[PDB]
Amino acid sequence: SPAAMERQVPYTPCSGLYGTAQCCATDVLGVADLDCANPPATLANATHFESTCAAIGQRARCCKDDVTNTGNSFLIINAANCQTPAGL
Repeated sequence: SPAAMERQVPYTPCSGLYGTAQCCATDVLGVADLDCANPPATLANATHFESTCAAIGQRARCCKDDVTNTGNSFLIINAANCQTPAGL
């Protein structure tokens, strides 16, 4: 039972470098860039957004360019630009 219904553990995935968590959908053969789209929701923890991405077969990543842009949603970026969070 959620006896911790009154306690909420804070969990922030990536900050400063990318500051934006999301799922990067890799390509098939023409790999080079991954379609990463910002997932609007309250990431309860790591296993939460880690699975939210793996749902379709993706993974939790962190990229840039989605900080200085209020409209940070869908972007076209390099796979290297999105580095997996440490400890994930």
